[PDB]
Amino acid sequence: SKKIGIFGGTFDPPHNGHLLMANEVLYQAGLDEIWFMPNQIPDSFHRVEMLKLAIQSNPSFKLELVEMEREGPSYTFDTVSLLKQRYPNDQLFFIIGADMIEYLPKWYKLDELLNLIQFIGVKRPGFHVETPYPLLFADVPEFEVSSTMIRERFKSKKPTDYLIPDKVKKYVEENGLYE
Amino acid sequence: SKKIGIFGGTFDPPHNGHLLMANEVLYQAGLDEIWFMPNQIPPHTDSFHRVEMLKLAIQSNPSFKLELVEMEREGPSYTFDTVSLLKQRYPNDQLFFIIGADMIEYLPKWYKIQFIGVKRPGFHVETPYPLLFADVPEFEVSSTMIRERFKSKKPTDYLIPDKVKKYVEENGLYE
Amino acid sequence: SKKIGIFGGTFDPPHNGHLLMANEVLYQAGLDEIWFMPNQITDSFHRVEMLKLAIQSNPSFKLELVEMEREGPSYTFDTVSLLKQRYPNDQLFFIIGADMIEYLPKWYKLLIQFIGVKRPGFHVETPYPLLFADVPEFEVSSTMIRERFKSKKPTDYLIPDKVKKYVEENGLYE
Amino acid sequence: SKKIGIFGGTFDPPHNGHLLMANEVLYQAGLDEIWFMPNQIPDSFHRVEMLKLAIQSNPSFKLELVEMEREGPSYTFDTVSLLKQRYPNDQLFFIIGADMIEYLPKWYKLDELLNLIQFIGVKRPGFHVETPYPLLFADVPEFEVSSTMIRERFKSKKPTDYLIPDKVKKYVEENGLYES
Repeated sequence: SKKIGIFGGTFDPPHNGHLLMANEVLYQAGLDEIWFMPNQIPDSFHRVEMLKLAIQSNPSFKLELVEMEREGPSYTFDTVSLLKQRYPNDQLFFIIGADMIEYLPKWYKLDELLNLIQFIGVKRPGFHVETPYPLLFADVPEFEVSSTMIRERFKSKKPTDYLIPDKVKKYVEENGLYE
Repeated sequence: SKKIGIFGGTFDPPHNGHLLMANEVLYQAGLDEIWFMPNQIPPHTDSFHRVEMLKLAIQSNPSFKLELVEMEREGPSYTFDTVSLLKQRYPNDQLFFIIGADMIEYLPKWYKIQFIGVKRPGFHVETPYPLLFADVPEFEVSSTMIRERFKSKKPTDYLIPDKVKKYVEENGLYE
Repeated sequence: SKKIGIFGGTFDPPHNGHLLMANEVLYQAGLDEIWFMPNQITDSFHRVEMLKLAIQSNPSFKLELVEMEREGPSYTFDTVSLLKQRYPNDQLFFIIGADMIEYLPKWYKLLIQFIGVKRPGFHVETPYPLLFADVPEFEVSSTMIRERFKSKKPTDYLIPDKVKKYVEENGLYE
Repeated sequence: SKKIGIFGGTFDPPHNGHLLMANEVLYQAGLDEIWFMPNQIPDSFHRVEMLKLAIQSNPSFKLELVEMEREGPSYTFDTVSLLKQRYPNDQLFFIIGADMIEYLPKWYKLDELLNLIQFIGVKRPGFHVETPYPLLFADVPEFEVSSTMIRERFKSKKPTDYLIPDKVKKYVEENGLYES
């Protein structure tokens, strides 16, 4: 019924590069929704709140907090397996860099995962990801912004305009984050 | 016990981007050798050809080696994947597999033997894995791009080793 | 005397790449204002309206139509000359791209100064004692955006929503 | 009679990125030769010897030392004017980054330089260049290598394999260069 694009990350904090990549994959892979799935380290409520603010304006974007759950999964196989059990009627896709598995030799563990859920490999306009694997590709325009660059900019008091949503910036300032 | 970097790929043909990445991983990760491992499709460029071009591409580098374990996974009743057969043959060595991290900012914990990520210098990557990276200078060259060049008669200089180009020519490969 | 960054362009349409580059030059080179200067040769009117919308939210950005007033019917000034003519005491900084090649030639015999823009980490050598602004890469252009509008592809996160809104209701870009 | 591509740089030292770019332009702009023109110091002996070594393998690559001459030109207009005078029957082209002039407003001093000689703008595959100016364009695969990175690698004792020609590395190490 629904084509869901699983989009993982730290989103510490979420930024324009995240929104851009998600929208491009959404359109290019003909998906219905993109689920922003924040990972967890064994703070979080701040990441959850900045994410909600970042995605608000895009009806096609959702927040998936399965990894935040008590005794929740963290390994992709487990996380994807649970989501498949919760949404058996939907078609799930997993987003990765198109080059993540380019240099790997034949590996059953990888194949098991690739057969569990349809992988979408993100790459820059043009460019070829050789190595044969079941993969849907999505060309996304390069936008060199990262959560780490953003954090240091806040710390060093450098501008963040056009790199992060205004609402995210406002939330960061009000909560004394990345000081 | 040696530190070995495993480099999978089709290598049709092998190019300077392959050589560069392998060498950077080799020194930045403090490894002893890099093993180039040509893959093969189930009959669905010929392998002996890709293997020959590889030998030529890595000749000049002593730390580079050709390994054909993916070409010998088939047993009379059981078939190993490349990773398991390698561990079988070299149980005492430290095998490092290479993971790309040049397109996305985050790397998922998709795997439950070590890994080395390769990204462009300056490119920030976050991941739950305590992973060591190798900052490889960007080199927008691929086998696909190279094949198109041979076919369309465009230059290949500085993109592929001269000996590999010579092989392609002496064997009429790539239209 | 202000420190003014001159930002030439076709801006049809203006996009987030333009705003980001301007903001970075503005701050990194410690300037007071950045002047977006549409070249003349989409009709000027629309490009001018889209530009106002694009820069509105940023106080340090200004629209300057001097390149559109270079004709005084007997003599035509080039933009640089009319600017010095109008603001002789201000410090005018022109922006030079240096993100494709390693070297920047001494092509100009140099009130007028230059600022180079390149990706962070990209090393540039030049005989010029030039200040560079490290602008994060953003692979977006006007041409690319026009094509997306024409083929009904997304433009979200690439251009300001107000610019997109203006394009749609004015039936611009087919 | 000859279509020449003027390729300026510090070439301190020359590396594979230079050779690649030059070959691509040559082919893409249908040129006959590419002239590597070392810029005047705002020593040179070593840069010149490495350049000779770097281009030896390509018959289409030539060395142009006009900026090295006593009382020689250093500004593009001056340099090009002298070269056009020395080679009146050939068609010269000047190589620059395609974005060099992308952000400049109408300027006659630039127009004058562009009419003096045909400019070629190098850029990455795809990605457009707005630029209300002549310019012939040449798409060149991105090869993230520069003379700065190389020098730092020699200093830090990092590998330079596949980044610079063997003969160049040989020259650097024989003359103990860049280990500052």
